Amino acid sequence: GITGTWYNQLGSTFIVTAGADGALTGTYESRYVLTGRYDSAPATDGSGTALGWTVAWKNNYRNAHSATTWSGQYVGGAEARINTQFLLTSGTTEANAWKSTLVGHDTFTKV
Amino acid sequence: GITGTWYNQLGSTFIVTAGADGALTGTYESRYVLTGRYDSAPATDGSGTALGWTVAWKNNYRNAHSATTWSGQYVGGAEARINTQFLLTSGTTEANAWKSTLVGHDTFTKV
Amino acid sequence: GITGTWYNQLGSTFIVTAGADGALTGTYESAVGNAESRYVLTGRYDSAPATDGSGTALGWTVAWKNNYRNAHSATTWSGQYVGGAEARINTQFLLTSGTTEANAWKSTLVGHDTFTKVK
Amino acid sequence: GITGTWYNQLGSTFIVTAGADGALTGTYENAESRYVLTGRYDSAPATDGSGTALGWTVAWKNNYRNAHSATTWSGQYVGGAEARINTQFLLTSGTTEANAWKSTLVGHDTFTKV
Repeated sequence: GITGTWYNQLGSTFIVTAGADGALTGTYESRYVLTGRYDSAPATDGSGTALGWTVAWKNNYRNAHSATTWSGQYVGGAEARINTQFLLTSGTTEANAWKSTLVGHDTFTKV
Repeated sequence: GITGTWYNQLGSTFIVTAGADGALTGTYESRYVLTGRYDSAPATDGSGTALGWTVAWKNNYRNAHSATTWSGQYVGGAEARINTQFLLTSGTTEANAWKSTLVGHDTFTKV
Repeated sequence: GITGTWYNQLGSTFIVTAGADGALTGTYESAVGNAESRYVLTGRYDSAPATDGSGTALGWTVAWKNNYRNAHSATTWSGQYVGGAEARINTQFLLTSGTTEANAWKSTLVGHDTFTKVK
Repeated sequence: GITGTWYNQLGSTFIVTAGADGALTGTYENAESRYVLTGRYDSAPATDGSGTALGWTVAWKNNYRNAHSATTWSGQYVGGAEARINTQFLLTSGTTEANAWKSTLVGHDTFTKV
């Protein structure tokens, strides 16, 4: 139930393919390459499915010298969702290294 | 460069290949598949190179039902360093989700 | 505006007073974790925030020791108050447990809490 | 072992007093660089060699300056010769709703008696 199109509440879109080898591949909409990993054999006791992915914010058109990683879980059901916390790291000089990383969270629905 | 064998303070071992257009692939070590991305065209001003990667903690011997993502930057220097912050998420029930995610930091060197 | 009784989405209660010195004092009751009854909190807040529609930065700490139990840990919430039709305090938290050096790598939990004046 | 003066490696200092029941009060630092702190610590920690859980907050406003922000530090004290306080922090800035997603920085810092 992870494969498909997911939306957060701020207009972002990601299209992911969940591989039988536990790979997560896809696109984060401009448009960037996404890549990560998920638990391909989760428990069936009500627990969600742990997963994570990364996007580096460079494509053919632009480059923000930064990258975001999302760490969370997939919860299936009537209203399937992916609940995440993220770290967004920017390339800084070592003087500014303490202020390099933002932390936040985001929920995705199949909306 | 980024490509190489890296070690953290706790003795972990991280083997990466940095690809031509932003891919990170390799193994984390009990050896697990990692995947990520990096800024393939960083600043020329002394800024570091932003990157991130994910490991899902299942292999052909163990499954902890959890995933860790690392977000950081590569600093090229006399000692080349990769400085990160990580999020380790565990599959929980949604009543336990509040204690699902650990946060910490890690520094890798080629030594 | 911050002074009042606040509840999170889990049923916990946050009774606080915002003083004029930027101080925050009060009591926290958690609905989850190793805890029971009330614990003391203290923190700080921006007593003169920007006029441009931004919110009010604040933070506080609870050490989870009271007369009923000791979880050997503390939590800090960091966030901002947003005054509006639906007044709300949005935070992120760090919960640190005392550990030995060996497991300090797993001493800290991070999550996010939203508080509202209506339960 | 907590009461006193602590230093990080980026040229910052805090002076704390740890009161008998888990209170922490002090200053984070010239006058224009001085700010008030307050937090709590576990006043009856385990004797198993585990550290002492603590946390504190500084809002970045004093009599001269206002950064419209607050940092909370969450961590543990470890006694001994190299007495250390190991923390992770969260630094939140007041933003607009639109930019709340970029309001909070996360990082780590270590404090020593020397």
